[PDB]
Amino acid sequence: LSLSTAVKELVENSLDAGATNIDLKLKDYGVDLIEVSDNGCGVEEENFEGLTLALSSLCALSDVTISTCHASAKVGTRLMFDHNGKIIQKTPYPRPRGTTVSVQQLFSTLPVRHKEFQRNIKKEYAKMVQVLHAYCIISAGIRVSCTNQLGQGKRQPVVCTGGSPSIKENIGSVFGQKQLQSLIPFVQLPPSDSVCEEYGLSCSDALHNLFYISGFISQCTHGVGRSSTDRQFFFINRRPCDPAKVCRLVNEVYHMYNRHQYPFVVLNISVDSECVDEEKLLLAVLKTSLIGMFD
Amino acid sequence: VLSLSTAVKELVENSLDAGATNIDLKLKDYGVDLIEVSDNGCGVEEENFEGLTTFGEALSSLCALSDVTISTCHASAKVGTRLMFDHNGKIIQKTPYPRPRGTTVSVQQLFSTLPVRHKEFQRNIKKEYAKMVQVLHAYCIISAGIRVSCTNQLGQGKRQPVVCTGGSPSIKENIGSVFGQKQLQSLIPFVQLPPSDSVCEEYGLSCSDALHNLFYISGFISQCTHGVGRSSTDRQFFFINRRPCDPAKVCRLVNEVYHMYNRHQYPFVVLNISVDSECVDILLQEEKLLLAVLKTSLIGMFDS
Repeated sequence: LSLSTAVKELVENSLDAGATNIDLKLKDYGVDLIEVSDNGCGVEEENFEGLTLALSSLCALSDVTISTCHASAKVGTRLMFDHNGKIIQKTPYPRPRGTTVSVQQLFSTLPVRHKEFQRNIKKEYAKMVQVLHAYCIISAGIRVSCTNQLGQGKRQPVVCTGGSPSIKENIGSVFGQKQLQSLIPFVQLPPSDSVCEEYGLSCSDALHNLFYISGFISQCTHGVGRSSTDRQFFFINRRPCDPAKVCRLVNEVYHMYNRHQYPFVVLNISVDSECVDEEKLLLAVLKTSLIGMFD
Repeated sequence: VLSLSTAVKELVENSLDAGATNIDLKLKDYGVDLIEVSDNGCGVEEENFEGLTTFGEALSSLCALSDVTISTCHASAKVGTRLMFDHNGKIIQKTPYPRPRGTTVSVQQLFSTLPVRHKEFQRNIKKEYAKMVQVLHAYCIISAGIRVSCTNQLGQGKRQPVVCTGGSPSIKENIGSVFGQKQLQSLIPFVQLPPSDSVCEEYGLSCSDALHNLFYISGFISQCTHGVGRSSTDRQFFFINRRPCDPAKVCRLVNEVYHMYNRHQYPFVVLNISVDSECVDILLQEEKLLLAVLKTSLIGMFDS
């Protein structure tokens, strides 16, 4: 559990509640406050007790306050929790439909981790930004935002998507239109014979292809790439992940055309549940498709 | 009055009237290139798409002066719609557009069809932009429970934060979001008092004149300490029934009373005057009674 994993869990809870609006509010990069507010279905009053029987772990590590309102409820409710997940306070609370989870002073009950958190805040915040950006990019139709407030300073916007139906416009929201001008869409091709022979694939192995790849990548032109892999986002069935062999292959094929730079990557891999726990076939489709794009 | 601030003011008020709890302003080149307001209010039903078309109503005027694109989705709609308009307000394109409930209005190249006004806009962009920021700050302060955010982008550079509220329930917390917690440390809450006899005699008010008092004033003001005030009136926000305005005599009076204790500085002011809507025309019935309450209350706060 880290700042990034705490944010990942709260974002996923909002997504599962069916939110179209998700606001991440940070104070001191999240050392002081991590707050996720959404307009999802909210929580019914009957299930208030069972919320901490992910959330239970956060209660053990921080001061957690939750406001929620179910559509079947007239008014919302405000809940305070002790570190055993027990409800300290339960009061009516006027708020729109949805849920707000407030994580105050993460790791305060564990002074060693709290200190490592503060000492390493730049790296932990950068990791959290990666998680935030991945969800911003892939969550078409959902407005995702983040703000941060440092010390006595004013609250500052960090990122905000517009609820657009395309990953491309979400990329533009996150990184600006300049980033889009250097990208090409992924174009899927059947795996060629040489690449199949390279991965030891028969004609029968490639005939039952059920991988659907989409997304965007930097053009391989000399100079238009990036200095590092700071903007590489991989998804399997829309969920952010880090596939080693796939990521390895994408960088390898790109360096065949631009050895001194790294590409921007947004790549979603859609596949049937039977193939989830034929990676060779996937890598064959990827290399063949990228070669066709870069030639 | 055609300006950046009034154009932004009307789109923000449109989002507020639609019941938005999130309003995001994206600006490019201080608004010369793009003014885009995105909200999660009720959106627009398809039956009123034709009828969609002070800033000299808002959208119809904006179409004549800019390139207006709107995406919207009403809760009664299955899918959203994206609309492009010509300068007569006629729909160029109407296509299905999956998006969450609410509306996004994009105003591209404001005043481009009026080259003389467009150049004056560009030449005076710093004053036009500062004026708009002041208006935006006023709505940020008073719109408790609503997350308002704004960014500005110059050329291909990164987006720059302008202002951002956190959806807090109090005007006080919005002030902290807009200006930082340091600004709050020098403020005292307004404490309303009945008008004293001397102030009544100063305004020529009888006991009967003040008996029907229906003004309710609240907000914050700088402490009158000789150093904690401000160098100018750059942060003075007045509201009547939560709507930002500039009442001359009230503003004059507030500054006058503060200078009785701090003659060399000007105060930070956030002041809402709550009153029956029948008594408003800025023209305020029984304005003398209001001014007396103000002076009496401010004197009571600053004494100690």
